[PDB]
Amino acid sequence: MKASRLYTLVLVLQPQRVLLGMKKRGFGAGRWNGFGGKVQEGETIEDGARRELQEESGLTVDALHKVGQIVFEFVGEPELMDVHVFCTDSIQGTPVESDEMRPCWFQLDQIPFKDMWPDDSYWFPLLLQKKKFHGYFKFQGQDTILDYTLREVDTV
Ligand SMILES: Nc1[nH]c(=O)nc2c1ncn2[C@H]1C[C@H](O)[C@@H](COP(=O)(O)OP(=O)(O)OP(=O)(O)O)O1
Ligand code: NA
Ligand code: NA
Repeated sequence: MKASRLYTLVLVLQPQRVLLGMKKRGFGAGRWNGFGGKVQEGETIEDGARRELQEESGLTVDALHKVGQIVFEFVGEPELMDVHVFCTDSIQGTPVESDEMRPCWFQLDQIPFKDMWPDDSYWFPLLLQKKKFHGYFKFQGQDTILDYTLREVDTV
């Protein structure tokens, strides 16, 4: 069995658009993603997701709703990424560009799947339908899925 590290991912999803962030620097630059990062000691997962949304995008929110959980496994990495996925309830403020991330709105008929993590093509349609999900994806590198599971659930 493997150890897992906790991460968050937040989708700012409105009726006609979604906010994504383009990673600007380092390895993995050029891909659009939700907002999030590692959970820290002592905070709840939801509070970590709110904190990461603010640090990464400048947006604050009073509350999130949990919509999914996805485990990522990468060839050559023994540690699993356990990603807890949330959708915003309502947002305050404007998103802000940083040196690491550029936020941008996309209409929901222009979701930029080819420039997102490949797994998003599978689970983000469920998120758009207001369904909840559990997933697992094993990657070779950044682009190639070797194995995956995806299941709609009634409780995350
Ligand atoms: N396959 C994938 N599909 C996806 O949609 N999001 C993914 C993904 N793999 C990783 N992510 C997201 C999860 C999380 O929001 C982020 C990874 O977190 P990071 O390692 O950037 O966290 P931190 O910024 O806290 O890390 P530090 O560099 O230690 O500060 O990318
Ligand atoms: Na962090
Ligand atoms: Na991050």
